[PDB]
Amino acid sequence: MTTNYIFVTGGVVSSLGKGIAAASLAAILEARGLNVTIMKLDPYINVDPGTMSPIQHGEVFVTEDGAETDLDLGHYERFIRTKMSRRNNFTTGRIYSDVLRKERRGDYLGATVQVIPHITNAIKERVLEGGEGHDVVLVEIGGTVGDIESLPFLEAIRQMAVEIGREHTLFMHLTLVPYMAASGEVKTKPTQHSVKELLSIGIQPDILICRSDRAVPANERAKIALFCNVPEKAVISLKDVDSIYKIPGLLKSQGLDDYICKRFSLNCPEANLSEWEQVIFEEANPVSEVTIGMVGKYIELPDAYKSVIEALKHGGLKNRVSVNIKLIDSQDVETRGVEILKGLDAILVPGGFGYRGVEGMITTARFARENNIPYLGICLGMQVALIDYARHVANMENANSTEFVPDCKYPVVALITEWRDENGNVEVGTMRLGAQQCQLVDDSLVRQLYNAPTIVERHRHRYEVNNMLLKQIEDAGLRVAGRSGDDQLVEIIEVPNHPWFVACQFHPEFTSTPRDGHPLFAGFVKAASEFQKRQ
Amino acid sequence: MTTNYIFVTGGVVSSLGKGIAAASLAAILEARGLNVTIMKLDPYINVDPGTMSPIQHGEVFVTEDGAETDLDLGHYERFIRTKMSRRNNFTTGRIYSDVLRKERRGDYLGATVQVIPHITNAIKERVLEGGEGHDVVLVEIGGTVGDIESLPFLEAIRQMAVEIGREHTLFMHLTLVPYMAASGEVKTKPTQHSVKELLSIGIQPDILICRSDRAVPANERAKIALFCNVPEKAVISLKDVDSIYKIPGLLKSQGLDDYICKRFSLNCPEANLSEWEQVIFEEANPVSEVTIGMVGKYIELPDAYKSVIEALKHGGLKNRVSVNIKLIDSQDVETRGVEILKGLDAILVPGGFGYRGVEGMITTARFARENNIPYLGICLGMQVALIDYARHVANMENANSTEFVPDCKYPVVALITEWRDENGNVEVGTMRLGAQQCQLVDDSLVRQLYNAPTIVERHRHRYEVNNMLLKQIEDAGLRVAGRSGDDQLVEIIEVPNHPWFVACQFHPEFTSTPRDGHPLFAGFVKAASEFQKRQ
Amino acid sequence: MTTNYIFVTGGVVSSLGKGIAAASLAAILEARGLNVTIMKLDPYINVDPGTMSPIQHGEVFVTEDGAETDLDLGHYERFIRTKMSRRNNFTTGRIYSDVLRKERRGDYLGATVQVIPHITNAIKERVLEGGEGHDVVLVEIGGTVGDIESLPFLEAIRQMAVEIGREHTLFMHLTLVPYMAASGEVKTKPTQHSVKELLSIGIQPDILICRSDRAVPANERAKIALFCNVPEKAVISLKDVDSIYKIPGLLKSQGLDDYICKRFSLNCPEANLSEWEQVIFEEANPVSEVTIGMVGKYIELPDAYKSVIEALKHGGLKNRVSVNIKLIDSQDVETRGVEILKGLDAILVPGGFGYRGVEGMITTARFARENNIPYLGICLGMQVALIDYARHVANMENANSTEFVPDCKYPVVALITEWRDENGNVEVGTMRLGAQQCQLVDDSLVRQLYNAPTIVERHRHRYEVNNMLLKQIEDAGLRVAGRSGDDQLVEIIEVPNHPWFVACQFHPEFTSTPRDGHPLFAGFVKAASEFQKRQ
Ligand SMILES: Nc1ncnc2c1ncn2[C@@H]1O[C@H](COP(=O)(O)OP(=O)(O)OP(=O)(O)O)[C@@H](O)[C@H]1O
Ligand SMILES: Nc1ncnc2c1ncn2[C@@H]1O[C@H](COP(=O)(O)OP(=O)(O)OP(=O)(O)O)[C@@H](O)[C@H]1O
Ligand SMILES: Nc1ncnc2c1ncn2[C@@H]1O[C@H](COP(=O)(O)OP(=O)(O)OP(=O)(O)O)[C@@H](O)[C@H]1O
Ligand SMILES: Nc1ccn([C@@H]2O[C@H](COP(=O)(O)OP(=O)(O)OP(=O)(O)O)[C@@H](O)C2(F)F)c(=O)n1
Ligand SMILES: Nc1ccn([C@@H]2O[C@H](COP(=O)(O)OP(=O)(O)OP(=O)(O)O)[C@@H](O)C2(F)F)c(=O)n1
Ligand SMILES: Nc1ccn([C@@H]2O[C@H](COP(=O)(O)OP(=O)(O)OP(=O)(O)O)[C@@H](O)C2(F)F)c(=O)n1
Ligand code: NA
Ligand code: NA
Ligand code: NA
Ligand code: NA
Ligand code: NA
Ligand code: NA
Repeated sequence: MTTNYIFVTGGVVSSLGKGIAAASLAAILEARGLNVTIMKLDPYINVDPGTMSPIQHGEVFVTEDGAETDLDLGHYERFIRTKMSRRNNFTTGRIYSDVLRKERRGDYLGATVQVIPHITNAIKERVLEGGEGHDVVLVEIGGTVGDIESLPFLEAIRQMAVEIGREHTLFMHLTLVPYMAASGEVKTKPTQHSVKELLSIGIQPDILICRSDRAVPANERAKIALFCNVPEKAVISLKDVDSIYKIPGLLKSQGLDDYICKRFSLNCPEANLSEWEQVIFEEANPVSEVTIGMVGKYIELPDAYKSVIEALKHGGLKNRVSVNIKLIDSQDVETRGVEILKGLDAILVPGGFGYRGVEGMITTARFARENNIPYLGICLGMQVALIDYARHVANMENANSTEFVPDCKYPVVALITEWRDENGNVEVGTMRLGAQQCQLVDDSLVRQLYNAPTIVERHRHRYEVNNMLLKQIEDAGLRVAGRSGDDQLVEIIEVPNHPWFVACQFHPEFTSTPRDGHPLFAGFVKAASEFQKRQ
Repeated sequence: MTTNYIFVTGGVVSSLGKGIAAASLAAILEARGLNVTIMKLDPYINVDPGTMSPIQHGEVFVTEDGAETDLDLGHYERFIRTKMSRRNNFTTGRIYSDVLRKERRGDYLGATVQVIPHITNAIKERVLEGGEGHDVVLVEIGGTVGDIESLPFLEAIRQMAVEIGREHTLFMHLTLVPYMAASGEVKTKPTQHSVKELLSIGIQPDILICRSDRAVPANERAKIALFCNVPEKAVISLKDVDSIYKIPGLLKSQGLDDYICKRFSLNCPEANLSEWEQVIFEEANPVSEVTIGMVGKYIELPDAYKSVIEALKHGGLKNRVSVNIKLIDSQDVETRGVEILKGLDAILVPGGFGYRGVEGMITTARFARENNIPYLGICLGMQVALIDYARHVANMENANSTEFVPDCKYPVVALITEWRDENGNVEVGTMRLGAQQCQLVDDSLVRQLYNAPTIVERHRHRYEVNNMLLKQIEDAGLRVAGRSGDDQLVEIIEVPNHPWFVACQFHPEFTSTPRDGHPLFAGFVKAASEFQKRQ
Repeated sequence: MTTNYIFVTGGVVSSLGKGIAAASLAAILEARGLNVTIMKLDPYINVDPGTMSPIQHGEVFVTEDGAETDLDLGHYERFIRTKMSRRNNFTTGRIYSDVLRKERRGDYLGATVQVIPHITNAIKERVLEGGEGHDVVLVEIGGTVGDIESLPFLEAIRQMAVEIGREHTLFMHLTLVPYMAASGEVKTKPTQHSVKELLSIGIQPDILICRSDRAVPANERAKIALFCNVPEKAVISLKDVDSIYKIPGLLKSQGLDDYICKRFSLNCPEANLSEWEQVIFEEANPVSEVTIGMVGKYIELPDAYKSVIEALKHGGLKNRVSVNIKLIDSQDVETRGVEILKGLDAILVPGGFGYRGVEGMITTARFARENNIPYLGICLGMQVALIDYARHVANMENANSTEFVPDCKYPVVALITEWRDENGNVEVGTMRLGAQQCQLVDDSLVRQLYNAPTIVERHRHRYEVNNMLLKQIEDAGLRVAGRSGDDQLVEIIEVPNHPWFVACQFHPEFTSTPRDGHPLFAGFVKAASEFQKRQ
């Protein structure tokens, strides 16, 4: 069977729901038994998000293969069970970098290297590479139609549609249908103008996804159909919803997947969304409520912790608990003290880099440990927990990471090459990215929760637990719950004299889904519920 | 000095606030002592709105000279004291009608008559004729930039800017800056795309009026300025406000009138908005509250009663009464009965044509009269009041208008040329439009409200009170309060055994302003307040 | 079966060949046995070209039914045998006139009359009415894609394509592919930009007709196809040719009619272009050469005499005579005298209105008569011939038309209602338009040329031969060769003491075709050939 492509574009505005819409449509098609995948084409010049600030861009998502990618690939993995890799995300930067290397080498044989065909050919080659061996490939085009930055992507997919044929390619265009308070009407005019802009680049949209703060009524959908060369049944209402997990159902009920399967001549059973119906049911019917403090250094942009916030929500679903997530600036713990950590049923310290706000997180880890408040530490969260214990239990004064204080006496966290003891004595690829097997210690809390001896979780860090100083911290009562590799690096630590204290080096939020949840976050939210009840 | 033009255009959507923004800016310039006028260019093909139904594009406004115009001219008269005429409003229909007339009789001397220059020349001639010897002329262009229907208007004003020069012409462009709930940000992208659309038509905007449901922050305004070749100070925030009377102050506070006066080299004093501050103060400081029911056949589109709704609010300002306007379908009175007129402090029956919903209005007038509930009838409102009194007091069974039942025994309302008595005996440009003198009767409510023997009000009707059946209705207790012309046509009637029952042929709502109010509406709202307390 | 539409548009420039391309394609489809018609949509505001001067947009063509139309309908009748009528040509003026008429009398029932749907509906109705029960209807859109004036036509045909469906609608778009002298290459960039402009209006072209001063090579056609979403085989080369009669063959050789018949599912035999091959053969194989002078007042724009120039060429085909047409200003005859009529084998004085250049034509008719030079006078050409003979043979000094000198003693030409003799004595819809029967006199040139007692030819004139002064001119030797109607109006005159002197009221050029020729023009060109040899 020929691979089919759905090119997903956005008009009028960004922040429109392109990624969620693509992920939601992919979920419907996977629920019909189809082999589906999604890829994100980002128009920014960064070769990849590896170097990009969480505050500016949102979280850096990590795939099994260790690619640093757009957070949209997080949405993809939470909506479909196809595993994402490097091939599922690429930037304008990547494309120009590759073409420039081929040019400077001499691969183009003295030819003038042009946006067309050289840049467009490089785009098409990466789309085909990502799409090969799937029934349906959804290709999310970042940016807004009419902007300079996405034109090469739009010209590339236009060429692909002609080459491959309209029997195996569809253009799905999102637009904004805004509400005007004064007249009490939703407005199709931006959709009319956006479709003309998309046509002016050479693309006739097949499907229009109308985003609005309410349902787009039949009169407005008919008006959009009339002006845009699109049949009325291919003009789809996608209103603002209180849960994105409802969107697969909303799109199915408007026959979007029927329309797509008809165009692609795919004979497949009706979409079974029973698992999504269960997720929606669980979320709408919590029995208890908990407040969980997320104490970090990037709270000014919540999307910095997209996968963590979702993983906590998924913890709620499995326990039938409504999780109130309180984003707390760790620098406010440094300034105003531990007073701002009161009325929390649990505390989570997520990932981060740089010393700014870290002392606040160390204080937070101490507060949670001493007051028996459920604690989950992720990467930096497990560093500050180890530092807390080293300082305040093992009596290793001013214990720190070499990242923050390079020449500290007790570098409990440091690079493998930097490993030294308190006397400066030493033993006789630094960045860990992507999936790695971790061995769980018998009788550990995590061994019970994961219900297995070994687990596969994803890393994004280079600063490790210093094995030379570990024995002293272990003797002071701290437990090693997980290890990995030949160098037996510490992956998980637990404080046993505590209802629920777990900290891990890996990013468990990256394997959490609404349908399958996550053993660690489910345990954490349960502990939060049990704590809330005891008060 | 040379006449200055401000061309006001709208992008992204209609219902944007072009009329209110133009009127509000004109109010600031008038408060600086400038001779200012406004005109509306409507892209619809109707020669004028005389033929258009109210539920289509709102009320048909009537000027002193009897022109049937866009309701925007109502906004203009409520914001500036410059009186509107036929030359302050014209349509595409009017332009093509005039050019086709000239062409068919041979005025173009065998020339090919073209959109340019013949249609655009006709537009420029009407703009100049309406612009006269004013200091500043605001020219509001109907429709949305990028649509087919407004392109001749836009090409015309582009040519005017070049001819007159940019020292005496400004382009003021309104755009939508919508709020995205999920991201919590207002979006400048529609403004960016709309300005490029306006530029592609040959117009560089000088001023951007950014419409949003909240203030457009400095960052967003600075971004708009960066992409649109517009100075940051010429990017103006116009949020949704609870009162349009506040808009002159909000525009002044951002220096819009300073920018305009600087560009036009107009040395005039700072705007004194004391009159608007007073209107706002009155509105914000009511003493009591009333619920006035408006019972009509066009309530599905409130803009059908734009001037009447505003006139009732002005009535409130003058009494410090907060008027809750309840729009009631007259057909619901026919179905569900008088029960839906309960809990009303007053009843207004406004203008209308056709028999649909009229019997409900006659029932409504009966209820108001019999239960001593304050009543104001405008045009059709007076007809139904005369029919009510004819049927139920003067014992003229099945009394009606010839408009509704042509061959009724008692045509109490009819064309002057249809006037007959109950036996079919007779006496011996029916359409009355615009300002006409009315003589008031010595001992009437209206004589003491207007405090003058004669008044000037505006008509839009052909169906008159039948003088042949009047004397019998007068004997039954109905009072004629106002008459006009050689044919002594009945203009105002009153039911004297009632706290406040007045009904007029003319449209008093067209001469009501927020600053000067209206004697009749002030009296009506006062009567409503007295009934409210009395109960 | 369902009627099929080919919408013919032009990009980049006007004067592109839309009319000739449409007519040429229609000739191929007719040669496949298809029932085919063509209509012209003109974006000018003139209700019809009746009022337009010839020097503006060329000759006013007249159909059988007396419609005054664009000269394109002349191209249509010269290429297909389907007779044109009023419904094969309409203007923006006609559309707005009709919609304004309907609106003012209340046919739209209080609706806001808009470009869409009211103007576009009116366009679609006239296209369908003209399209009738034909197999294929070619719809030529005047103006250039991207201009304001054609946007309603383009929106209308876009809606038709959607409604009727793409199985019965094709978009054929003409573009300019200009030659750059310095680089020696033809440029596809204007085609690329024009197609994007057409797409931005909502129309994807199916066929691209590439106009150039030479063949568009495979590389350029392949490039156009790549950027325009058009199959390579649907990119057609239409070079500048020495004969428009070759165009049907050139389009057929590139498979254009095959592509169209495949898209429309039309099973019809291969086009037999034998009739066109014969015309081309005749044209390429002349035996002798003649110089015919055309003496008129509109020679500044040759298209003023489009049909007359073509009719003379058709006269050449039928005699195997190469006709060198010399355009001579009749005002130059007034200034420089008869000297500029030297070296002419024949003289044609065509139609015209107004006195400017008429005396030069009268002098021209005198020269042709006195020096036995073959003469054909059409309409004004006959008037000046009658005036010439009246003045210089019948001794009616200062004899003239009432059009030129209203109060002349001998008004030999005048309106029927102005008919008076030399003493001022009298007898007892003046505008004659379209096909009218003419009775020919037994012993006349025309009776033996037409070989019938009656003929049908087309009129466009109000000024008639004065029957009151005719008898005196007949006595002086002038022969009446043709008459018509109850008023026995003079249609044809001959000077019998002359090798070939004929002049007619009607426009015989409007019934001349390259395939069937015309008996009068064939005779005229033969007489020219005989004079050439005789000299
Ligand atoms: N139907 C919806 N209802 C409510 N929120 C939604 C809906 N669709 C998307 N969202 C939310 O809107 C935000 C943006 O969605 P998403 O990232 O998919 O859009 P996008 O077009 O890819 O944006 P950008 O390209 O600017 O990153 C997210 O917070 C997402 O959860
Ligand atoms: N700043 C504002 N705050 C609140 N309401 C507003 C504001 N400006 C305009 N409105 C309201 O919005 C509606 C449309 O205003 P207006 O008629 O001026 O717009 P417009 O662009 O001329 O509309 P249209 O093109 O549809 O005729 C009216 O109800 C008006 O009162
Ligand atoms: N292939 C061709 N070779 C030579 N001359 C041509 C060709 N096609 C058209 N012409 C000539 O070009 C001129 C314009 O042709 P035509 O009237 O069909 O164009 P058009 O696009 O309809 O023009 P306009 O829009 O200005 O009315 C005429 O003189 C015609 O004979
Ligand atoms: N390409 C187009 C499309 C439309 N229009 C003209 O657009 C006008 C309607 O303008 P509105 O009411 O603001 O727009 P709406 O389409 O209803 O969209 P919304 O859903 O945002 O309200 C018609 O007169 C027209 F004529 F139809 C136009 O001139 N050119
Ligand atoms: N003409 C332009 C303008 C911008 N951009 C690109 O637009 C991108 C930003 O997209 P966003 O965040 O949706 O746009 P915003 O301007 O901030 O508008 P909003 O106020 O609606 O959020 C940049 O990468 C860019 F590169 F700047 C572009 O490609 N071409
Ligand atoms: N939509 C497009 C299309 C092309 N190009 C760029 O256009 C460039 C080529 O420019 P040229 O040589 O003038 O264009 P040609 O297409 O060959 O047209 P002509 O037949 O008139 O010569 C490439 O670098 C490009 F990159 F291909 C572009 O930037 N955007
Ligand atoms: Na996104
Ligand atoms: Na609308
Ligand atoms: Na308005
Ligand atoms: Na932005
Ligand atoms: Na033509
Ligand atoms: Na080139």
